[PDB]
Amino acid sequence: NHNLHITEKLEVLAKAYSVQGDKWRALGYAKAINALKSFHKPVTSYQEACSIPGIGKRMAEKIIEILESGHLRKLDHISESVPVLELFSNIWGAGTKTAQMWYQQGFRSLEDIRSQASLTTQQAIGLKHYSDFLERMPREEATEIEQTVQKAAQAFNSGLLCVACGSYRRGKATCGDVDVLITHPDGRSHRGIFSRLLDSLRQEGFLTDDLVKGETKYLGVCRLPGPGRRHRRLDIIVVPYSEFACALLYFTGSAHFNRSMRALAKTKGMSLSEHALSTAVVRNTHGPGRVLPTPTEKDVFRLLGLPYREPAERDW
DNA sequence: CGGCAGTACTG
DNA sequence: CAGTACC
DNA sequence: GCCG
Ligand SMILES: [Mn+2]
Ligand SMILES: [Mn+2]
Ligand code: NA
Ligand code: NA
Ligand code: NA
Repeated sequence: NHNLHITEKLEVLAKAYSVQGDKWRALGYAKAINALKSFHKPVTSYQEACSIPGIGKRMAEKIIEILESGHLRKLDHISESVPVLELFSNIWGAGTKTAQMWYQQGFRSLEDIRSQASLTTQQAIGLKHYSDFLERMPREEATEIEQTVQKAAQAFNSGLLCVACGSYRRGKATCGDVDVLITHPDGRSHRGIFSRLLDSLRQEGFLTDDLVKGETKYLGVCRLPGPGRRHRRLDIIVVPYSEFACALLYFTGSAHFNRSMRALAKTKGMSLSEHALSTAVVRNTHGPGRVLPTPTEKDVFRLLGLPYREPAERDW
């Protein structure tokens, strides 16, 4: 990164915009920040600024002020509330709206929130694991977690396939959570197993808390046996074999890579979701189309006219 | 001017 | 529904 | 915030 002396200061505004709710401006900043990391050279000019895709006028001027100032003006006028809003929004299940309300009501610290704030079932679980959910795990621990789920699932029907996705499948050394995907070749044996599997994982204490118990998506908390173990976020998604490849790619990410893929699909009258790549094409103000067969991840890249990127290179 | 994704819970 | 979360 |  040739521009850490520029990105460091923009990351402060970005996070300030996101916690304050300005989600589009925050996105715009984020793009620009990743662009300058991607760049090969230090930015040297206002026109070298506008040259980058993702850097426009307004942020060209800010890099311009920084490149002489050595520091930016706007940073001195950040509202005093940003650090508190960030602290609150880092509770799982609490977003920008809940944090700003808590701030309006005078809350200023997690002791205040524990003391006086009403919390949803999800937020109380998030607060209780506030530190654990902020730290990443070694990828080897992600492997035990996948294997724990896999042996539980394969006991019922051994035809079942189980794959950890997310940053783990992208080959990163540490993982924020574990995203386990499940399907069955016979195309029907995948259905109605959350009953038995989550009961089995809950049997000897692997599952500790449930955040979301949908019919296809489970989000929750797990912990491995023995000393030194922290509580880890675990998600489980069960899909029809038809949608295996598309789910495989969505839940491996990354989120910016998924977003770029969706954008290119839109250039070609197609739509990409976790369920399917579709020729749903009508776009003139904003009637779906046809799901195209994608037995493998390769097919999605292919029908989109891209060369196959293996998971490790989608870590955008 | 207006999209930047869609989908699934929760209450 | 608004809010939040998943990548 | 950017960009068409
Ligand atoms: Mn993940
Ligand atoms: Mn813990
Ligand atoms: Na540009
Ligand atoms: Na949160
Ligand atoms: Na996850």
